[PDB]
Amino acid sequence: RGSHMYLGRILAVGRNSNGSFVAYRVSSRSFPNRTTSIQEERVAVVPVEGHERDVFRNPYIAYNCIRIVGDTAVVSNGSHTDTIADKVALGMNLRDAIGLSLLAMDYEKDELNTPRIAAAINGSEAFIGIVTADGLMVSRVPEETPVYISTYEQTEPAATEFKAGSPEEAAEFILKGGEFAAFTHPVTAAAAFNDGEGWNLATREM
Amino acid sequence: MYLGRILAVGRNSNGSFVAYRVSSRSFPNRTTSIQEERVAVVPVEGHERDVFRNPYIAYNCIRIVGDTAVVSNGSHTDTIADKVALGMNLRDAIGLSLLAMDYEKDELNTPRIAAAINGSEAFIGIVTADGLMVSRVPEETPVYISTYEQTEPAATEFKAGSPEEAAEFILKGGEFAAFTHPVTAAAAFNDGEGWNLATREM
Amino acid sequence: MYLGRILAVGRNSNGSFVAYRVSSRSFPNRTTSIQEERVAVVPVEGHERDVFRNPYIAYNCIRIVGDTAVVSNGSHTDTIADKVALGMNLRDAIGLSLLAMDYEKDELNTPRIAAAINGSEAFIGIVTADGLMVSRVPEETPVYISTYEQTEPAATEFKAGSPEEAAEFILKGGEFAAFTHPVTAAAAFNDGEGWNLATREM
Amino acid sequence: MYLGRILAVGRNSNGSFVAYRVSSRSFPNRTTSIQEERVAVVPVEGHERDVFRNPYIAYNCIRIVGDTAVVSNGSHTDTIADKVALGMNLRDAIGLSLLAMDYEKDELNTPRIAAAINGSEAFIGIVTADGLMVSRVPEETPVYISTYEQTEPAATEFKAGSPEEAAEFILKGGEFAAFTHPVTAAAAFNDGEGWNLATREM
Ligand SMILES: NC(=O)c1ncn([C@@H]2O[C@H](COP(=O)(O)O)[C@@H](O)[C@H]2O)c1N
Ligand SMILES: NC(=O)c1ncn([C@@H]2O[C@H](COP(=O)(O)O)[C@@H](O)[C@H]2O)c1N
Ligand SMILES: NC(=O)c1ncn([C@@H]2O[C@H](COP(=O)(O)O)[C@@H](O)[C@H]2O)c1N
Ligand SMILES: NC(=O)c1ncn([C@@H]2O[C@H](COP(=O)(O)O)[C@@H](O)[C@H]2O)c1N
Repeated sequence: RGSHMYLGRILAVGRNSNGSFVAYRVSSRSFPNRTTSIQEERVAVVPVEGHERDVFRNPYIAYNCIRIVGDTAVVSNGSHTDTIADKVALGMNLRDAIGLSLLAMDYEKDELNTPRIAAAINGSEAFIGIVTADGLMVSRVPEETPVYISTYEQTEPAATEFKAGSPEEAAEFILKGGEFAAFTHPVTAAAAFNDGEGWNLATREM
Repeated sequence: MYLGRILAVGRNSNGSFVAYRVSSRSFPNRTTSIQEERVAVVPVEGHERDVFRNPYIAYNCIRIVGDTAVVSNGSHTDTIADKVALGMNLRDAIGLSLLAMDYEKDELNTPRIAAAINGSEAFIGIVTADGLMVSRVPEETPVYISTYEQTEPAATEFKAGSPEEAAEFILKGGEFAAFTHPVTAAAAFNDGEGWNLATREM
Repeated sequence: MYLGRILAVGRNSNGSFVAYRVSSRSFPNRTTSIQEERVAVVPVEGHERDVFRNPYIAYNCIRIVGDTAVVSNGSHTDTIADKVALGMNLRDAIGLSLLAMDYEKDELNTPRIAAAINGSEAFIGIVTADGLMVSRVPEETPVYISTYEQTEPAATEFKAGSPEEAAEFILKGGEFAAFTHPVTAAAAFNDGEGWNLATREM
Repeated sequence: MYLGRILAVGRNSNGSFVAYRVSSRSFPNRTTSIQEERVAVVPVEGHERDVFRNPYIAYNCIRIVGDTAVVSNGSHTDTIADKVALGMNLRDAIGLSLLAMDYEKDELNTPRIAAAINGSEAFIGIVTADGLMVSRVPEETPVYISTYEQTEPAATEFKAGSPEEAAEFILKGGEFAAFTHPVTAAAAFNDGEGWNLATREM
């Protein structure tokens, strides 16, 4: 609880007065040598130059954290981002797409049984989910307020006043803004924002 | 106050168990029936027809497979029990079944709830129009969930030392006495020598 | 020669369709019933009781959801149609449902078969004690599958220009005339103006 | 003539096994590596970078979990093995993983194939843009499948009495000698005293 301010990987999703969004932040202790990279309609969490090797030491440190498929934004702390986005692309409602992926992928097999978390949002709805050694949960994001979840400590949706009017601001906020400023070991962050004219990506370093 | 269908699962000083209770307004003409290693919620004599009016009112609410007890408010009881029987951990068996079956397509989008318990662990789950949830039942305390209102696990001091008592308790005992429209209930208890079934009417 | 429950799906010069036929030995006291956008296989008057003896004899064999027709030999018809209704491509909808429901737990491990078809594509699938299979129906030709013997898609020249004809054909027409113990059949046809239902008795 | 990634599974007079072979044109700079109870297909020194160009070229092709051997052409090897480890029959473990993972999103929609074998049974499966298939491997004979051309189980007289021989055979032996672009292979054999791993280069 209280003295444990290290949430590990964090993601937020929802809508505010300026538009819809998904934010993601990498918090790490054992692998801080990483950054976010923007590529065609996706943001990848990858090793910074010199540490390419790391992906061979740990299979959970490199993955697309954000995938944009049509009007849908997908965010997750691992390779399941692709699993989910692909299902949405091929036609599958958000809840099931997240549910099926997490159920199959399951929690990560590391020394902490690190959970797999994810969220997806489109024009009319948004869902957030997590899978751990103790269970599986996927739930509708209340339209009334953005929420966030992490792999450690905050392993269930938590309401948050996420103020941001662009992907750059969104990424900066989950990295240093509001309640997120208190969560330790920030490394890198990324976000996708949609003010109505489409999904835009952005990244932010410390 | 009207929770609709209710189920509880967990362990107490006397043993392990699953309890189930039918609460209904539109279909109160039902009872529980014990058959080989399962308890079915069925129409009382004269209303056989009902199953043809509504496809969610008749189903096995309890299935015993080996050392595992399965309880649910619908046909997914069989979907889950079958997977356990064929080898699948409780969490996934409940998760896969609920994900596929989904909430019931009635005027209320009535959720599908379920729980399963064996010698070492127990899980409880629910699927609704707003999501899916399957979670480990804390060994420290029994829990219960319903299709309406109490749509998330809630701790309960479930005192019972037999299937008969367990069934009677979810039907009229403790906090359950306040939940309206009781119709019928059933339960499975295991004091260590195996699963036993029982039913209780109002 | 006794294939048990049979279903066909595909397109011909007159339109798209799904046909279903009940072949039975132990439960021949059944018929098809048309209700809102679905066809149910149910007991004929006097045998309502049967559904309580065997849980696999009564179920919707056909469900129409928007531009999609779904057909299957069991309750998974609803599981699949619901997923399509909520947005899920045909292949996955059939795949997920069969994977979860699994083969029927009777003395024969009777397989669960299904097919779904819409404006652009169609899929057919089956799940048995030996595996799971879901595949794209070739646009070049209609196919059919059964719970016994013909447990894999088989091409068929399915001539029919209406649901009535389609139902009659899978019941007595072509190659289907040779399959024993026909009881009842139903079908859904779409000539471009929408899905229409029909049933045919012996 | 070019089958791409290939895997075989089954039993012969000497024991049980799973073999895997990487055939490639665009990425031939790879080898197999043995680590604790698993074999990984990885880039040879100097090409570490490749994994960042294509996400489907590096993955564990073989995982041993207890008495079970798992083989696949991609990261789903871990998805399947993990489910078996946590308790899930082989058919479902392969089915669920393939259904979720789906075919690879490359310029060829490269299928995901897999197989798993333990003391009593074995299953093989594949998922492609046209469908999903998981089926019981006949005990009477070993089978193999590939991502291209041979996209359905094919019987094979797989002679081998050790992991080394098994790996060598799928790489250059029998019918496999005719399949083009061999790069590296690996295998797991169980003569009754446990699973042993081995790799073979050209
Ligand atoms: N998703 C990630 O970026 C990630 N980074 C690390 N991990 C897992 O969590 C473990 C501990 O991470 P850390 O010590 O940075 O909190 C790592 O060893 C790995 O197994 C992840 N899931
Ligand atoms: N589980 C049950 O026994 C059950 N009984 C009814 N129902 C569904 O809930 C609806 C409302 O039931 P009630 O009026 O008992 O609250 C019914 O129309 C039906 O769709 C059930 N799922
Ligand atoms: N789908 C059906 O209509 C059906 N009817 C019967 N059955 C199952 O197959 C068994 C054998 O049926 P029959 O004797 O008609 O070949 C029945 O006892 C039951 O378990 C079915 N699946
Ligand atoms: N599993 C593998 O080893 C593998 N190697 C390559 N591939 C995918 O198949 C594509 C074509 O492979 P190739 O060019 O070797 O026939 C590659 O570009 C990649 O997308 C694989 N799945």
